[PDB]
Amino acid sequence: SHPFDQAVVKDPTASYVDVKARRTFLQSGQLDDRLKAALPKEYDCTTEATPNPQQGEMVIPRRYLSGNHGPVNPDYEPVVTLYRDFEKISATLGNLYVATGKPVYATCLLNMLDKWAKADALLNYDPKSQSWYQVEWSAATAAFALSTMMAEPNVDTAQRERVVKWLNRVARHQTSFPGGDTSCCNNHSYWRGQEATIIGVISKDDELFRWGLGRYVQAMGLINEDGSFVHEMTRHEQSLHFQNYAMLPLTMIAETASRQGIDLYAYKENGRDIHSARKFVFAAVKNPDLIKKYASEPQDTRAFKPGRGDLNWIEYQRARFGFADELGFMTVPIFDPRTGGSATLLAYKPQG
Ligand SMILES: O=C(O)C1=C[C@H](O)[C@H](O)[C@H](O[C@H]2[C@H](O)[C@H](O)[C@H](O[C@H]3[C@H](O)[C@H](O)[C@H](O[C@H]4[C@H](O)[C@H](O)[C@H](O)O[C@@H]4C(=O)O)O[C@@H]3C(=O)O)O[C@@H]2C(=O)O)O1
Repeated sequence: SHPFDQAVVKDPTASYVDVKARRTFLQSGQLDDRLKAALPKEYDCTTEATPNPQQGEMVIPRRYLSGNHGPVNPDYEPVVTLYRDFEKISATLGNLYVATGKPVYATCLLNMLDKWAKADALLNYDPKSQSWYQVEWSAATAAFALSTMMAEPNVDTAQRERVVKWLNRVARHQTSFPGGDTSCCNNHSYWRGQEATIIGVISKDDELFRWGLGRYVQAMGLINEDGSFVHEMTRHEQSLHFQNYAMLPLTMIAETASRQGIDLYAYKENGRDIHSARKFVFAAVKNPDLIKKYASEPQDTRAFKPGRGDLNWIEYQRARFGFADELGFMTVPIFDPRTGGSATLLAYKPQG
């Protein structure tokens, strides 16, 4: 199938960032204003009311009024709010655990997840509905936060175990569906890939892990000569948006895999790799004529402004590669639950 089909999970506690080293850095290192701005605010999470899971069938309206672009369905947002709160709190607690090392944040995360697990949340839905997508985002969000505390001894370990098993079932069920002519292969495929990768790690499920790495391999084969993703260039006014969107899960799969000794960044297909796609995002934002080759609509550029969660992937890549912030977007801190919370907090290092 692919070059990583014998890969195994070596360390289920390794997470998607070196938690101990990063914490040490946050507590002893010379922080700039940006990093200080990114420190999460402590609070007493033991008294906080967290979202309750939906009873029974997960029903979520379609996102787009019609098609896969244009105006948004007015019924969508009020419904996915519950999920976005679940995501926000999760990622916030994970980041607080990393920054402070206090077990209380871990216990808070586990109590919320345990409640969702006991309800069999994220399991009952129509695979052809919007719900199937919502699961890929919410399950990865939770897993990323949980992955940072897999080594913590001061928690209810039995509860930690039920939650991991639940996540494993969620991801196995969610990724068992192939998708359509697009969702088999487009950014959704990559999002399922990040889900399978991180949950495969924390649950020591080699097969889920391999399936997730396979999604990254699939993506590299769908990059045009210019660095554009084939399926993202069919989205009309959201083409540029979706080109960027695709980078989010691809980057987390690569970051997660590097903690298990795999270097997905180095992987390429016919001389094309993730760096080509980065270069194209940067170029096309400076010069949107580039997109005209694929779409004639004026591009929606809501994702391209300082502080947008959509830019979180830049935090991880620039930490690792050292390239230049050519668009001048890395000013304020970035926070995105679906890619592990604040990549500023977790990856960004000030530069001499
Ligand atoms: O990050 C911010 O700073 C931020 C500020 C704004 O106030 C607002 O909160 C904004 O919200 C984001 C939200 O955080 C998610 O990122 C949301 O994500 C979208 C994503 O942009 C795509 O539109 C995605 O598209 C799907 C679609 O849902 C269907 O599944 C379709 O069939 O396939 C596509 C696809 O190919 O992926 O849906 C996501 C979603 O609905 O969660 O976007 C909002 C936002 O409005 O930008 O962030």
